Amino acid sequence: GSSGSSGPENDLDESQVPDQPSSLHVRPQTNCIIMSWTPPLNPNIVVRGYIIGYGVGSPYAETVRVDSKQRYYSIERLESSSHYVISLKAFNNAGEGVPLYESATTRSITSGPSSG
Repeated sequence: GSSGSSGPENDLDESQVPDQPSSLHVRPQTNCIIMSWTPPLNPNIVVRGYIIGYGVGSPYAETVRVDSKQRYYSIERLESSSHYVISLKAFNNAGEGVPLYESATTRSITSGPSSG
C-alpha cells in the first residue's frame, strides 16, 4: 500500500472488488514455484486477500486463498518438467475482481535444459 496502511476500512472502497495486481512475478522451480505480486494501483480499495489458482495445464487444479498481507506464495509439492498455470486475483467483502493469469513451467531434475 502506502504510508503504512494499518487499520480497518477507513477511507477505502470495499463495496467494489480489488483490481488485479499491477504485476505478478512467477518463477517455476524444480518441485516448487514462487510467485510475488503487488497491491492494486488504487490504495483506496479494500483487500481481504488473493486467490492463488495454480495447476498443471489449468490454474483450476489447486486454489489457495491468502491474506491481503501475503505479497508472495511459494507453491511446493509440485512435479518437474510440466506447465503450471498460475492465476492470482484479489478478493474482498465484495467478492473477486479482475483475475490475473500467468504461466510457469517447472524445471527438470535430469540434466539437459534444451535439445539444441
